[PDB]
Formats: sequence, C-alpha cells, structure tokens
Amino acid sequence: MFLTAEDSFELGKVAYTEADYYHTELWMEQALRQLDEGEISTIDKVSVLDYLSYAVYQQGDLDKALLLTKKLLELDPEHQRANGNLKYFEYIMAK
Amino acid sequence: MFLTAEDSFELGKVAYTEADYYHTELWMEQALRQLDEGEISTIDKVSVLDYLSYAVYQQGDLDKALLLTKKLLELDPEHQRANGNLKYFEYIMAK
Repeated sequence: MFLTAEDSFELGKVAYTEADYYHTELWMEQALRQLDEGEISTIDKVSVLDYLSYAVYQQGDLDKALLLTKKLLELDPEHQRANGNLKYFEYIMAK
Repeated sequence: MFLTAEDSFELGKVAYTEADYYHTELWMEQALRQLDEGEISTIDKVSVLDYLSYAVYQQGDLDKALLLTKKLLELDPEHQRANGNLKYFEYIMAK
C-alpha cells in the first residue's frame, strides 16, 4: 500500500513532534515523492522540504540537510527558517 | 520433508525480494514454527516476525500485521522499522 502526500505529511509531522527523525525523514520523503509525481494536494513542497531538511540534519547528514535547504530556498527565496538553517548548517560544517 | 529456520528464512527472503508475499508468509511462518520448537539456529525471531508482519500486511490482513508487529516489539522494544510499522498500521486502520 502507499500514502498520499497529505497522509504521509500527517505521519511525518507526528513523528517530528515525538521526536522521531528517522520516521520524519521516511514519511516526508514519501510526501515529496508524491508531490513530484504530480499528486494534486493541499500540502506544499517547501513545507515538506522544511521538515525533511531538519529530520536529516538531526541524524547527522549535514550535506543532505544543506542541499535540501538550498532546494527549499530555490522554491522560496524568502523563507525565514530556511535562511537561518542555511547559515546554521554552513557554520557546523565549517568547524 | 521440512525446512530448518535457516533454509525457510532463506526461501522466504528470496520470495520477499520477488515480491511474492504469499510465499514470504508461508516460508517465514515455517521459520517461526522451527524456532518456537527450540531449533538451534543463527536466525532469530524478531527478523522473521519483521518479514512476516510485512508479508501479511501486503496481502491485506492488517489485524495480523499489527499483532505480529506488537509481538516483535515485545521481543525488541527499540526496533526501528517495527516502531514505524506500528504507527503505519494503526494509521491505516482509521480509515
């Protein structure tokens, strides 16, 4: 079976709150996949990129977190949290 | 004739990749049956329950997959994929 972007986003958001980053990434990736396939949906791609970049960083993959952050800002240059995450990730990696 | 846990697990694994979920289930059930009889084996019960819960879910029997998943986590509370499967199965049955 498979989840819509909406249901996988719901699942990933719960995982996020609790604070299960592996499952936040697994479920947010499913949302992303559904959206890129052209699923009609209320959920938006920057929102999933928001949770996904964070879930990935928490598991130690800064390279991916930064790439997803840059993908996010490509779609939304003015995103507040992602602009800060850009600076924040780059700071960690520079160490 | 009959298979050891090891040989039936092997068979059930090929079937899983193949993706014959009926025969995954058949063969993992046999592996489980051998272990529960006290067969000395490299194969362990959480890994068969892992494939078996998944197999049964694919064939549409969610109540059984939930029960196998709970049985799994009773043996291995911290098991990552079974934790997510618990969330996943409960979510499907809502719904």
